[PDB]
Amino acid sequence: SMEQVAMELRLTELTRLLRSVLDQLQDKDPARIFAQPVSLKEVPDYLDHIKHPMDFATMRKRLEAQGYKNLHEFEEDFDLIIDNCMKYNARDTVFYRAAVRLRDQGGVVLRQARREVDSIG
Repeated sequence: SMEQVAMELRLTELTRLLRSVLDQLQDKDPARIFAQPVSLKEVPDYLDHIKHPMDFATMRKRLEAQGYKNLHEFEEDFDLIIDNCMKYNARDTVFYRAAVRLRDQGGVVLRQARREVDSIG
């Protein structure tokens, strides 16, 4: 149908906007602490701690499969990255501190993205 196509154009454009958001969030992690999944070879007990692991490469795979329906779903995945880290790692670690800084710096980007998504529909 003509509608399904219209729908698919909006998804593609959402994907386009979310790709830019993702790049902006990932620049706020210059140490690349959150770039890839926590290695289960190097942290064999990780899944006993964190039930829903997340990282930027995993989000990108979902993004490029047009797997995010709205910004809320995308934010859920970003929030997992941060919250998983803040639980697994203690307060006095480079990892916990990296997550706090990502959360704080990402807030600005996510604020404007919500306005853009509402604005452009």
